[PDB]
Amino acid sequence: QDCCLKYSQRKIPAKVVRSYRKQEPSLGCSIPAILFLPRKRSQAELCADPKELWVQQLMQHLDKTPSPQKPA
Repeated sequence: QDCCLKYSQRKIPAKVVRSYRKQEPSLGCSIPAILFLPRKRSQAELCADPKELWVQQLMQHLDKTPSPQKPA
């Protein structure tokens, strides 16, 4: 249902993220995005640009201990 419309203007450190998911372009949602899921429930999911180097780097570190992803 919900989806990312904008991207983080701030880098986040891996210490606060538990996992990520991918958002592909769709009818409800027109941009691709990376969704970073927080360790603390006091925090929201964070939308981020897939092309940014820090985003790629974080995903790559998180992938050392991967979580399930959205089918497709």
